[PDB]
Amino acid sequence: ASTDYWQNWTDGGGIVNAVNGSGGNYSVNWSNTGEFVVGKGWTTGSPFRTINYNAGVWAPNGNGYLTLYGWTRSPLIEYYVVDSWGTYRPTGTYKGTVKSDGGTYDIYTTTRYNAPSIDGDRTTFTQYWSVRQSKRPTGSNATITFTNHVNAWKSHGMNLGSNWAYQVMATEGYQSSGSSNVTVW
Ligand SMILES: *[C@H]1OC[C@@H](O[C@@H]2OC[C@@H](O)[C@H](O)[C@H]2O)[C@H](O)[C@H]1F
Repeated sequence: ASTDYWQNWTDGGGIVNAVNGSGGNYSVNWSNTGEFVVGKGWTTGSPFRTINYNAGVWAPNGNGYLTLYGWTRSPLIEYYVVDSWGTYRPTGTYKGTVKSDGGTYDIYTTTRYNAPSIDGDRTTFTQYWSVRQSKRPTGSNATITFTNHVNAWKSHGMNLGSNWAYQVMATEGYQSSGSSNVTVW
């Protein structure tokens, strides 16, 4: 599928050189950053979407995530399906696990306080995560069958909102440097 949304958000810290590439392709080259999230995908997310990507470069130097990323409203929820990471593997309150696309992912909830969101600069909101139990190899085509994650989240009382906001395949970083290159479809 063609992507129609370009995500390029930095909290202003350090350098985030994000290149909006041909089609579904993008790169990020980052240096000593605050928090940032860059990626490609769709203006309207869906729990029924299938997301494919190929990460031709995955070279974080420190804390970075290669991750499906998006939001809902009613309620406001920032969510992740993390397939690979740098030095830090993101964890939180353990809920259970889900098998999807040849991987097994731990399921977590965390909360952010006084943090940027789609609806304000100082917001408190829940985060939902599926984090793969081992890093997914990169450089071959990969698929995130997101309905498998949504259903698993539901089966643990993690209910997404009714009003879907954007949904991308992202590189997110904090307090780190590195390079990524990702094609999404
Ligand atoms: C999850 O990722 C980073 C940040 O989300 C951003 O909030 C500001 C909004 O304009 C952007 O669209 C988001 O990427 C959020 O604080 C963090 F929890």
